Amino acid sequence: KVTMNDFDYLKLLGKGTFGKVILVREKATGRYYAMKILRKEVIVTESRVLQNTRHPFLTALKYAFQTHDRLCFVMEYANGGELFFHLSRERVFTEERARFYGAEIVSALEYLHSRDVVYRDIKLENLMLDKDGHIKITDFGLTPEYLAPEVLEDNDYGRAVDWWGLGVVMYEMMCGRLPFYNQDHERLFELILMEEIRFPRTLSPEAKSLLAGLLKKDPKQRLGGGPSDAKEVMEHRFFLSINWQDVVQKKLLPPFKPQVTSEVDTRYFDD
Repeated sequence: KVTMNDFDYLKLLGKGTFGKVILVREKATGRYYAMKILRKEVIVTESRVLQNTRHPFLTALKYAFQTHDRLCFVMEYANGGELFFHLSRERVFTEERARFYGAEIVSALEYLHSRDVVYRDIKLENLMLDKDGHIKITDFGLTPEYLAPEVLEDNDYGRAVDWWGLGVVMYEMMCGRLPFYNQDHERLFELILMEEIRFPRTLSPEAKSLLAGLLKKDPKQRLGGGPSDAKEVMEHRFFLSINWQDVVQKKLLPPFKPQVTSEVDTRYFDD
């Protein structure tokens, strides 16, 4: 039976209209978890659902307990730093390195959509690497929001919004900047809805193929927006060199290995 006293506080990871995420250390073992603390006063589709959903690339919920005035979710913490971090230390990634990540993500999403669960939060800030270089889709923010257009026009969060998130994420990866990184900012609502996303000339025609498709404004048209869901994305020109079985098996080799001895190495815990 977990309890506040079973953990040591280290640092703040994130705050919010919902609560906050603390970086704590389970006092018994010594392992590190991220504790999501929710005001019972502020608040379902999050808990329970994500508690039993296990997956190589989805962060696992280690313990779940409640206080008399709050809800706590002690969850596993990747110690390979955050993708956003690494990406900025390189401006851009390789159409393969991207692809590596794009594939672990695609796997995570196929799983979730099979369980009839829409992630809603696939975005660069929610991505971290584990001690080995394998992606870990986290559930929180540690940047201009890029909601799917169907979310903007009809507050509609179906499967398709996960693919849009995918696309916007890979686009930043192979391009080093958001589709509309320079135009003001308050221009977003109108841009995302009615502006054609443009791609760098220096981009493999297949990669320009993927994005062009992960970013279709009509969910019905988007790549992965068809009844076949994740298959369209797994079976896209861009993803031929892929062993979708090797993915979920962590069989693939991360094209970059973070610099940490054991998961307990706490170096990527600063800036």
